[PDB]
Amino acid sequence: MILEEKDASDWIYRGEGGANLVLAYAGSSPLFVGKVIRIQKARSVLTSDEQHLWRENNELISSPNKEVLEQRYVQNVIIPLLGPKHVDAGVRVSVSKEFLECVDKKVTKQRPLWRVNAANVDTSHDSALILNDHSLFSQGSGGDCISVEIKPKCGFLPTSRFIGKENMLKTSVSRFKMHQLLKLEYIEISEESEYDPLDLFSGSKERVLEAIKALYSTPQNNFRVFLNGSLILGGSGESTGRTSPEIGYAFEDALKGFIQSEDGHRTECFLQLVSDAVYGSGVLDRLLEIQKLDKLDIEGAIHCYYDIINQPCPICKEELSLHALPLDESLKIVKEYLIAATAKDCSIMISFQSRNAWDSEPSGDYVSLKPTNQTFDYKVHFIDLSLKPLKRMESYYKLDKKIISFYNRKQKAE
Ligand SMILES: O=P(O)(O)O[C@@H]1[C@@H](OP(=O)(O)O)[C@H](OP(=O)(O)O)[C@H](O)[C@H](OP(=O)(O)O)[C@H]1OP(=O)(O)O
Ligand SMILES: Nc1ncnc2c1ncn2[C@@H]1O[C@H](COP(=O)(O)OP(=O)(O)NP(=O)(O)O)[C@@H](O)[C@H]1O
Ligand SMILES: [Mg+2]
Ligand SMILES: [Zn+2]
Repeated sequence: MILEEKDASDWIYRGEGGANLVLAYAGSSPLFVGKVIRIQKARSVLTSDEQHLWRENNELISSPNKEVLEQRYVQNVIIPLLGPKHVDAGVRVSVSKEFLECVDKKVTKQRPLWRVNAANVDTSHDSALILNDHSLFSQGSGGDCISVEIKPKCGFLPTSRFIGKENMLKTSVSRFKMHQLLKLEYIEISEESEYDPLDLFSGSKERVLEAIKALYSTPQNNFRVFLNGSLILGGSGESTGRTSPEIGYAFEDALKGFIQSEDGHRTECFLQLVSDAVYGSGVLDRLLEIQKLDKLDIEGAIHCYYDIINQPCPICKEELSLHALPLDESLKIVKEYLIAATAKDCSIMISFQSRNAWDSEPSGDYVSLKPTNQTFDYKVHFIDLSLKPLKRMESYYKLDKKIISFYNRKQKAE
C-alpha cells in the first residue's frame, strides 16, 4: 500500500513528459509486475474559477489531491467519451517522501538535462499513479511484445468565424507544421519534422502509411517503439533527432524474429504493420472527435475565458457575439476547449504480439502482414489524458499569437 525508500531500487526510468515522470517496475512483487508508476513533477487542488468550470462533475471538485483529480477526470469525463476499452484511469498508491526523493535521485542521470532544469518530482504529494504498462501485451504471455507510441497532436484545421484577418493561414496550415518553424527558431529541435497530423487523421490508408513513415524518419517526441518495455526507437523523456543510418540499423536489428522477413526488410514491414493497425482500428477517428471540441479556436474561446473569470476582456478593445452568451454556455465552451486540449496532447500506445492460437478466446483485433505471412494481435490504449488547468487559457492565446505571427513573418519572406 505504501512505497518506501528501499522499494525505489525496483523502479527504472521509462520516460517523462512536461508533467509526469514515469518509471517501469523491474521487481517481483505481484502488485507491480507489469505496471508503471506515474509521478507528478513540480514546475487548493482546484482554483475557485475551476470549481465553477467543473461544477457538473462534483466528485471532481471534491478531489482531495491532484492524483485523485486526474484519476476522476479520466474516469468521469474522458471515459464516457472514448469508452473504457482503450483507457485506464489508474490506481493510486501511497508513496513516502523518501521514496519519491530516492526515485528522483536514482533516475536523475538518465533524464535530459533540460527536463531536470525545468522540474522535479513533487516530493510533497503523498500519492502516485499506478498504471498498466502497455508495453506489456496483456496483464498477468504470448512471447515478445513490440509496442508503438504515437503522440498524434491536433489532426484538424480550425475553420472559425473568430480567426483574425491577419491569421487566416491557420485555416490552411496545420498548427503542428507552423509550430515546427517556431521550435526550430527557438532551438528546441534541429530539423523540421516530416510528420503531418492531417495525413495520420485523414482516414486514408495511403496517407496514414505516409504519416507512419514520416514519424519513423523524424520521430521527435511523436513516435517511440519498445521491445518488451525497452526503448528501441524514439526519445527518452524528450524529442529525438532525425533517424540516422546508425539508428536505422539498431532498430532493424532489434526487430529480429518478431517481424519474420529478410535482414534489411523488417523495418518496412513493421511500418506497414503499424499503419494497418492504426487505420484498421479506427482509434484516431474517436480521438479526433474529442479534439474537435475546440469548436471556435483559441481566438474565439479566449473571449469566453475572460467572461468566466469575470475580467474585462483585454482582447477586445475600445466580439459582441461571444460576450453576449449566458455564463452556462461560456463555461461549456471553455470546458470543452480544455477537454480538447487533453485529446490534442495525449498519446496512443499500440501493443503487438504474434497471434496466439491457444488464446481461450481468440482476439477480434489483429493484422495480417502480406509478405511475412504473420498475424499479429494488437491492442490500443490512450495514455497521458491529463487535466489541463483553466488558467492556461491565457498562455494558449499568447503561444498561438506567437506561432501565427512568426509563421506570417516567415512567409512574408517570399
Ligand atoms: O501546446 P503544445 O501543443 O506545444 O503542447 C505542449 C507539449 O509540446 P509539444 O508541442 O507537444 O512538443 C509539451 O511537450 P514537451 O514538454 O515539449 O515534450 C507538453 O506535453 C505540454 O503539456 P503539459 O505542460 O505537460 O501539460 C503541452 O502543452 P498543452 O498545450 O498540452 O498544455
Ligand atoms: N500506462 C503506460 N504504459 C506504458 N508507458 C507509459 C504509460 N504511461 C506513460 N508511459 C510512458 O512514459 C512517458 C511519459 O508519460 P506521460 O503520461 O506522457 O507523461 P507526461 O509528462 O504526462 N506527458 P505530457 O504532459 O503530454 O508532455 C510516455 O511518453 C510513455 O512512453
Ligand atoms: Mg500530461
Ligand atoms: Zn473579448
